[PDB]
Amino acid sequence: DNQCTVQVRLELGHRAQLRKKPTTEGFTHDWMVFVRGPEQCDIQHFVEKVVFWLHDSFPKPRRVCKEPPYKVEESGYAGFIMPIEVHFKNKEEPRKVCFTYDLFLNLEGNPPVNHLRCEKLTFNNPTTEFRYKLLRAGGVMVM
Ligand SMILES: O=C(NCc1ccc(CN2CCCC2)cc1)N1CCN(C(=O)c2cccs2)CC1
Repeated sequence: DNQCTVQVRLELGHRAQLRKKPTTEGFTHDWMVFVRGPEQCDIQHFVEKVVFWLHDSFPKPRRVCKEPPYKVEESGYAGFIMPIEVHFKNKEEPRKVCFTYDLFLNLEGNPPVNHLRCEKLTFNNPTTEFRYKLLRAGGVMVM
């Protein structure tokens, strides 16, 4: 008599623009990648940390945000595939979800890049504890 499914939403995104002039290092672009909730949700209730796995070419390429904003700001010269791990305040499975984020840059004279990726997470029969956190964050029951 106690089955329940709770949906929460995540937004992954990034912005990238051509620097007026390259940096010293010949970095041509500024970019920013993030994880956030939709308007008026606090994903920090169920998200323990977000880990952004930058290209090997970056120093300390494992970037952790343990609280909002969940984001990395950098300059560089090339797009790459970025693993993003979102770790949950969950005692049981699933403990985290792993995205493969396409961090692409604007070439030539293309406008700046401003992309959003909307992810719907479905938790089947979460524990009492974690269920609270999902709801506190503005998660929704699906019966
Ligand atoms: O833009 C960068 N690298 C991105 C990259 C490099 C090479 C490749 C290989 N791609 C294969 C197809 C074309 C390029 C992917 C991504 N970085 C890495 C180098 N870099 C830096 O060394 C630093 C920044 C701040 C402190 S040190 C920052 C800029």
